[PDB]
Amino acid sequence: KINKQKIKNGAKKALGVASKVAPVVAAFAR
Repeated sequence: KINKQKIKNGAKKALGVASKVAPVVAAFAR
């Protein structure tokens, strides 16, 4: 009962969402 597609989803947006946080902290920090 475990969704294995999820594991790519979160891994794919781990890069996607990382680009939703990295450029922002680059504004929050400097």
